[PDB]
Parts: sequence; structure tokens; C-alpha cells
Amino acid sequence: APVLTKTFVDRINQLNGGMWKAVYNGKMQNITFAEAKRLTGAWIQKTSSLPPVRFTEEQLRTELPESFDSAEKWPNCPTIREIADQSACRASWAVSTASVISDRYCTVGGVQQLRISAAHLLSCCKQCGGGCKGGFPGFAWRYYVEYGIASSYCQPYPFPHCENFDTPKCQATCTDKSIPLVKYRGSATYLLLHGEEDYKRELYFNGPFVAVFYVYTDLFAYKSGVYRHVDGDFLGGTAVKVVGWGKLNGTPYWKVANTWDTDWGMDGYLLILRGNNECNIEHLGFAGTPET
Repeated sequence: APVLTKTFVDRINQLNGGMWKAVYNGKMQNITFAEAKRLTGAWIQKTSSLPPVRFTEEQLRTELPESFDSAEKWPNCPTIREIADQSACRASWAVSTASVISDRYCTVGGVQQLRISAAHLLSCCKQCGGGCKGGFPGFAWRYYVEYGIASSYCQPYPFPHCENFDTPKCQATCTDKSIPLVKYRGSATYLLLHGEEDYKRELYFNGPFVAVFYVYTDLFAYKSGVYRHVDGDFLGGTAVKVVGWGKLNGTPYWKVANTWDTDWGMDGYLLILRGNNECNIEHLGFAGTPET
């Protein structure tokens, strides 16, 4: 039932040539297949119909840096650096989107510290998915524009750290009933469809965005370095927040915030190979704009 064994981890480090380091004695040492499936479930609708991004001429003419990090461009935006823990609810579709929306209130929306509620999104957007069963990030972005989402102050995340439970009921009131519920809406949502240069230009001007990529079992052993899939079973798709790009010992990467708490990866982060649509990470990004 184990996803990881010592033999599997040895084979992984043989096939990856040392580009990244796989470990057996980490956070996922004993995770099973049924538990690993709790961490995917981000779904994509091949049609969509969301509009593509539109850059201005001044933005297109802007020369982009060799490395970039969102937290370095917006050092007064604390939510950019906060790593979430989705727990054992198939919720990355909501947690990543809510995390990006919170960052953009600071980078684009003129609000320095507004944390948006992933619990509200996953429990009250019934058209987005099946709550803790899974969901579409694209539908979550539409819901933000159409209906709006409560803040974490009003509806904090209810699931705890592990080593889980049902979709919470949708509530029109805050968990603390003395606190009134305020909904926050977007004005627009749009897609990044042309890969690496779209990603870089959107990050540079507007900050983090959501991308989905393919999850294989060798990812659960990732400790450090620049990840790329070399072996193991396909498990599905997961949604992550992209925050930057750079190079590590010659190898280009995207810097990505996972939702598996800070005891996985590089303090919660994943560095994934950049340049050749690794594990489909460059195929499609989601972003949007807060009302002002």
C-alpha cells in the first residue's frame, strides 16, 4: 500500500542524475496510495471560454529579469510567503486560488493583508466541484467574479495537520457569529495560454497565479533541487501557486508553493524544471483582478 520504498527512492536518484534529491525518511515516508490520492483532484475543463490575458504595449516592451521572486518585488505583502496545508481534503483547487487572490489584493488591489477563505469557496461554490472530492480552479475564479468569497477571519480553514473529513456545510455566517460576513469580488479573470513568456510577464507585473500539473508518485519523495518526473504511477493533477523563476546550478526552474505544509519539499516549496512544459506545468495558468 506504500507509495514509497527504499528501493523505489534509490531507483529515482539513479534515473534523475542528481538534478533533484529523493528521500525515503521524509514527511511522506509511510503514505499509502489512498492517502496520496487525497492530494490531487484538481480538474480542468478543456473548453473553458475564459478570456486570454492581454498585456499593454509598455508591458510587452518591458525587458524581464533573469531571476525573479514575487516576495522580493512586494516585500510588504506578507501573504505571498505563507505556505498552506490542505490536509486530507482534495482541496488544492480552492486553497491555491484563495491564496493567489489574497496575494493579488496586496500586489494589485490596494489591500495589504486580506486573507481569503478557502473553506468558504470549497463549501459554498457547489458548481466548482465536489468540495473535498475535487474541483475546477477555473470555476473557482468565475465564482470570485460572480459571487465573491468571504475572508479567513470570517471562515478559517477547519482541517488540521495530519501524521480526513467531509465537505463542511455552506454557511452564510462567520464561524464566530459575532463577526459579520463580508464578501470580496473580482472584476476580471483570465488565462495564460502561451507558456513560459506569459508566465514571466504576468508574475513580473501582477504577482502569483495558479497552475495545474501532473502528479506522479516520485514527487512524494522530493526533498530539494529541481524536480522532474522520472518514475512511478500517475496520480492526477494538483493546483499550485507560482511565485517566481530562477536557476539552480545551471538548471532553470519555476518556484512553486505547494499546499502540503512546510515540512515537505524546500520549506513547503517545489522547484520544477522550466522551459519544456515539464509535467504540463506551462500548459495553462489562471489569474484575475480584484474589484477596486
